[PDB]
Amino acid sequence: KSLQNAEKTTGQSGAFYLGAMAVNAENVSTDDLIKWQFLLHFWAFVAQVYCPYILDKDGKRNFNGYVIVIPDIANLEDFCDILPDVLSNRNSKAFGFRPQESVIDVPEQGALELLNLIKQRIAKKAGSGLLSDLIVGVEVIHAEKQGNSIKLHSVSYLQPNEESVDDYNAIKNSYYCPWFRRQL
DNA sequence: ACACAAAATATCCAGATTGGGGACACGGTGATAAACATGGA
Repeated sequence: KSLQNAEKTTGQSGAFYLGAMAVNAENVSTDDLIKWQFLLHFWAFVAQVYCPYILDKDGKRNFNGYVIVIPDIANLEDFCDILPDVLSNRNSKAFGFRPQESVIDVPEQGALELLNLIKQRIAKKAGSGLLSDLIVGVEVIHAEKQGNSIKLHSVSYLQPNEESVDDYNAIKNSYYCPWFRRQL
């Protein structure tokens, strides 16, 4: 019934992106249209999930929160083709209750790692050229839930590029032995 | 009170040796709290 008047308006909710509630100033609602809200019911599936952690004195991998990666699709027709093989070729290495790749230190690690995976699949899946032709921007979100409230830490969105390919190999052979080489 | 003259050649260290032995801390702990947002009749 709501979808009949797709041009009409209705309030948002905390299930989707939050902020259109109190608004931190004035008791005023938000502006939106109905059919846009309906499309936001499936954006979570495409999102990539990474698990961050904080070093303690004993070196235990104290996992806390999650890191979410959101891609900015440029070509809808091309984007829907590469992903079926990208998600089907993930590393199966397991470390305790988490995969090896699921453990990252800084939020930028997860977003940059996604670019490495896509280009390798681009080299495998023909018909695709540069990364920019498929992805325009990458969103990085750090979130954590405590009690009845959810606390945000960092929201970033900056310039995916292709000159960082060597960086992933530079850290695989270097960060394996120590734990403080992440600073460089 | 006048004048004249006020040094010259050789030489200025040679050997042997510059540390040895033992030891470089012991235990106990490495924050604790309070500060909500959406739904159905």
